[PDB]
Amino acid sequence: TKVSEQGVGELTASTPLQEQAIADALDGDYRLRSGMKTANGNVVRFFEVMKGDNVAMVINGGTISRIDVLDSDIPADTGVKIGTPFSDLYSKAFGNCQKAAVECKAEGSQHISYQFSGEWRGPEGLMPSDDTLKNWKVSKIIWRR
Repeated sequence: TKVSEQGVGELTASTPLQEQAIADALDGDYRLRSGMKTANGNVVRFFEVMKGDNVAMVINGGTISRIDVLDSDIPADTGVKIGTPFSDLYSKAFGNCQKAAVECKAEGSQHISYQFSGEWRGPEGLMPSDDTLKNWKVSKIIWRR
């Protein structure tokens, strides 16, 4: 299982946002939980794919339109994984990255982004500088349809 342009394993833009569809798509020893939230003047459903006590993925959609991956065992097919150092991927934040954690588009991808976390430095309403960020690490991989 990897994050790719098409989704996460067999979870894709055509995957219904439904318990049995997701469970059939999933390839691992996961549990599944659900929830609802507010979006665009309505209420939408989401699923949390659970790996033990911890969220491995959040699936949003009523068909899947976003998957946040927190499971360190699922890399991006760009080779990026949870824990990848910022400085492995980017020489600077400018234009690549924005406050989500900081979120950056994967180079050459239309669908994949990485969120980074690390020690915050400076004012809270801006992206931290390049010298702080160099030591940040990937804390989430995000796919969007």
